[PDB]
Amino acid sequence: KCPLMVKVLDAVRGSPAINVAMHVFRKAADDTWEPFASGKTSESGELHGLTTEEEFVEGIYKVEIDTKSYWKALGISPFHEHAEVVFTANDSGPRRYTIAALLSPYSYSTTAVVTN
Amino acid sequence: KCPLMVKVLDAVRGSPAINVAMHVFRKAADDTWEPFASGKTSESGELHGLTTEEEFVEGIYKVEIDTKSYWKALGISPFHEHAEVVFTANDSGPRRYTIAALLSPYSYSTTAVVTNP
Amino acid sequence: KCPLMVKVLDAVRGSPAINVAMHVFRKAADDTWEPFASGKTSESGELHGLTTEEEFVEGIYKVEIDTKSYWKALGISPFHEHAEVVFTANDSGPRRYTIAALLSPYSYSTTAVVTN
Amino acid sequence: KCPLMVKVLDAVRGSPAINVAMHVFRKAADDTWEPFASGKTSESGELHGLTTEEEFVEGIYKVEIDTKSYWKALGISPFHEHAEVVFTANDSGPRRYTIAALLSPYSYSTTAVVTNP
Ligand SMILES: O=C(O[C@@H]1Cc2c(O)cc(O)cc2O[C@@H]1c1cc(O)c(O)c(O)c1)c1cc(O)c(O)c(O)c1
Ligand SMILES: O=C(O[C@@H]1Cc2c(O)cc(O)cc2O[C@@H]1c1cc(O)c(O)c(O)c1)c1cc(O)c(O)c(O)c1
Ligand SMILES: O=C(O[C@@H]1Cc2c(O)cc(O)cc2O[C@@H]1c1cc(O)c(O)c(O)c1)c1cc(O)c(O)c(O)c1
Ligand SMILES: O=C(O[C@@H]1Cc2c(O)cc(O)cc2O[C@@H]1c1cc(O)c(O)c(O)c1)c1cc(O)c(O)c(O)c1
Ligand SMILES: O=C(O[C@@H]1Cc2c(O)cc(O)cc2O[C@@H]1c1cc(O)c(O)c(O)c1)c1cc(O)c(O)c(O)c1
Ligand SMILES: O=C(O[C@@H]1Cc2c(O)cc(O)cc2O[C@@H]1c1cc(O)c(O)c(O)c1)c1cc(O)c(O)c(O)c1
Repeated sequence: KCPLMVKVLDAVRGSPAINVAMHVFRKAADDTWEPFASGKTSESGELHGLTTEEEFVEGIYKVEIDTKSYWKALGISPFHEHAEVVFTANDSGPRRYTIAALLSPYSYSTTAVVTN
Repeated sequence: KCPLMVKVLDAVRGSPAINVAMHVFRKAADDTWEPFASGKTSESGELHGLTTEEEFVEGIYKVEIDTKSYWKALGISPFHEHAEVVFTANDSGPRRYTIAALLSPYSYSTTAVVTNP
Repeated sequence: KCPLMVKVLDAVRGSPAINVAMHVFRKAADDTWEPFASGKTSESGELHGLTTEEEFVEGIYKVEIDTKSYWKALGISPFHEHAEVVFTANDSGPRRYTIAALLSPYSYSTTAVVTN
Repeated sequence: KCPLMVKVLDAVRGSPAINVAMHVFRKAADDTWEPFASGKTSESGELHGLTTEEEFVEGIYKVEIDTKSYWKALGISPFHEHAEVVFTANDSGPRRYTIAALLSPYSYSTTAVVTNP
């Protein structure tokens, strides 16, 4: 019953991206970003436990993934400072979100799988 | 001659993404995002002439593509509010940057092609 | 202990792609493709049980995914006849392979996560 | 004037993919793949002049990009043998096709942009 999960893959090595830091924010009434949650990806390239179904209310959310530090650790100079995923959550009721990020040094793709 | 251009494709239609609004910011000394340029893509899904070789100094830049408005205009309710590409530019000297975005309602990818003038 | 798994996602709807047919082949001595396994994706957009670690020997493999029939079922005329993933398997010993395909009507991406 | 072109980008380097070999086939009446055209990408990662508006009749075509040789030449051992794009062309009348491929060692994406002459 985890409603927000993030999965990061490394397209160069073909493996999960481990130890990728990410920060999750929610848009405040004053249109600024308020810190919500944070963590680092597991050995499976995943991050769970960001929030509970109860705390995860309708809102605009941002997931910032520190892709630059990941590549620098591997000795590669990347293009992006980080990867941002910005989205409206739960506007039609509660959903479970899996955000996937696929990383290359000069390119990334992000996809959402949203289920009921 | 143009140091920063953006190309946007539509993965649903198999076509350039037309009339996609974009905003560019540059990070100021104070750590805030200062507006830097804007525009919309043409019939070829491209936006050129955002800045000049002389004005586009070293800095951290953000290109914000209003993908949500793009999809809504087509009657589609997509996942993302927008697509944002944040990068340091010109730190090892001047380069030409092409930012390419490929859009689907629930997914997008972005790639940079960076070449030495 | 499943060594070859395929996961298909729909980038338009943001959901697993369910009931996508796929066929798996291995390159024969006579450089032709020999049928190996087949199936359709589950409600989770996944296909397992294609092979066992014992039967999955070093070889060149092809996974053909019938993306065209999937889109036609949804009333969309797609570009590709199907998506092909062609790769050498197990050349350095046994690995577990997860092949992911992300589908849009005029674009697809494929990624491999290979673990030990 | 050119009805079929291919653009290949390198997602590791942030650059066009140069000297990528490609082979195109067309499905024959007998269900076999008959060789149709070939070439390599230029310095701009593009391959043009594969066929002519007149020769590129309705059919099922396959573009096979030798991504494995590309990566090996760079010292990298990638996952795929090649990238293959199989599609029906010109079934609703003549169109112009651009096949775009974005390459990483363990991932690639391919997109078609199809426009009406
Ligand atoms: O400490 C804030 O962020 C932390 C530092 C930081 C940064 O330096 C640059 C950046 O790209 C992201 C970033 O995330 C950090 C962060 C820390 C957390 O503990 C956290 O829960 C989070 O969501 C994120 C913060 C505080 C704020 O009060 C605030 O309004 C805000 O927008 C942000
Ligand atoms: O009508 C457009 O597509 C069709 C309607 C549609 C939709 O309502 C919601 C959605 O999730 C997907 C979607 O795909 C439809 C579609 C139908 C086709 O026959 C087709 O070949 C195709 O590429 C696609 C269209 C036009 C456009 O001009 C456009 O840019 C675009 O992205 C899409
Ligand atoms: O956003 C600012 O203006 C516009 C409104 C707007 C918005 O409502 C939401 C959003 O996602 C983006 C956004 O971009 C707009 C914008 C317009 C421009 O003409 C422009 O050059 C630009 O950089 C951007 C802005 C930002 C700022 O950070 C700022 O300090 C300021 O004075 C102004
Ligand atoms: O029956 C063969 O394939 C089946 C029909 C078929 C097709 O018509 C077009 C196409 O794109 C793919 C395709 O896969 C089918 C198939 C069926 C299976 O049961 C299977 O295990 C498999 O791998 C795949 C076959 C037999 C052969 O003897 C053979 O050499 C071969 O290459 C293929
Ligand atoms: O040396 C090239 O990259 C570096 C070496 C390398 C490798 O040995 C294996 C691998 O898995 C990835 C890889 O990334 C390296 C890399 C280093 C950088 O500093 C960098 O900015 C970058 O984009 C990347 C190179 C040159 C190229 O000309 C090229 O086309 C290419 O794709 C790559
Ligand atoms: O592959 C044929 O020639 C070349 C060798 C070759 C290969 O070893 C492996 C592979 O992945 C692709 C491949 O393409 C080659 C090829 C060369 C060309 O000049 C060409 O126009 C073409 O379509 C293709 C071929 C295929 C056939 O199906 C065929 O009937 C034939 O007579 C010949």
